[PDB]
Amino acid sequence: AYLLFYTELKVTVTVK
Amino acid sequence: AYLLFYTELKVTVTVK
Amino acid sequence: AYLLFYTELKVTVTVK
Amino acid sequence: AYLLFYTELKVTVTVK
Amino acid sequence: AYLLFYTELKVTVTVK
Amino acid sequence: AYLLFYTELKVTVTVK
Amino acid sequence: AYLLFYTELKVTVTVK
Amino acid sequence: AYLLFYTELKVTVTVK
Repeated sequence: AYLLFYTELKVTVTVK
Repeated sequence: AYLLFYTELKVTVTVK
Repeated sequence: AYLLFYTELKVTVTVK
Repeated sequence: AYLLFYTELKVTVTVK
Repeated sequence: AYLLFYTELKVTVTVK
Repeated sequence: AYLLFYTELKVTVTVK
Repeated sequence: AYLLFYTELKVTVTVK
Repeated sequence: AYLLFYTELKVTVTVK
């Protein structure tokens, strides 16, 4: 699985 | 799943 | 310095 | 300073 | 599982 | 699950 | 500088 | 500055 970082100043960190 | 960071000076990192 | 994680589903990561 | 995550499948992590 | 960081200036973060 | 950081100058990052 | 992870279930993340 | 991850099963995390 990959860790994915979705930035908006903050970051959402998900695992797919 | 999300990685969740729970801070207290230290951080607990969990995967949900 | 500390890395500080401020959570709101997302996380702001700062260095102090 | 903020840690900034710039995603392209990979992530560039910078400190500003 | 391990988190694995594969660097190229950027990093791919996988979970195995 | 928790992310666990095991330090030796380097860090091993595991998910339990 | 190094990022240093000091674990106690939680982790303190410092920059030296 | 960049955070750089140098892997050997473990990772050294530096800031340049």
